[PDB]
Amino acid sequence: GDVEKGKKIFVQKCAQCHTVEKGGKHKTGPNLHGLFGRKTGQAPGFTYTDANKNKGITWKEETLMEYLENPKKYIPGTKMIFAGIKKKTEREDLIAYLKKATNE
Ligand code: HEC
Repeated sequence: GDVEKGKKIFVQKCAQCHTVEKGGKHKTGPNLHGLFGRKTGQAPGFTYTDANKNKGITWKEETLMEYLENPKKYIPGTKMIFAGIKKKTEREDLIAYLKKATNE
């Protein structure tokens, strides 16, 4: 994937709702401390819907690569929406970047 690439794709589109290199808190949006890690519903104490809260999927490509296209697509029972990096190539950059971004 890419680091500086998805580093700009992330801080440009999911930066106000997904924190990874800034801290990983539930700021205006949920951080990515659950990305590529087997666990999806990180700390449900945030506001996940009735699925990501204590979900059971993962966040590699097909899991993210799918989500990224359209949030509700992976789980329309979610409570977030944003169709920005739905293209594809850049999408991958987003994942890889994050993989080591929130690995701080
Ligand atoms: C707020 C306006 C959001 C933006 C912008 C993006 N996401 Fe989102 N995402 C949001 C919420 C609130 C949730 C959790 C469900 C809920 O109802 O609270 C999510 C979920 C994800 C997930 C899965 C959750 C997990 O445990 O990992 C992923 C993988 C995810 N979001 C990715 C993602 C990306 C790549 C975004 C930018 C292209 C993005 N989200 C925007 C809130 C918001």
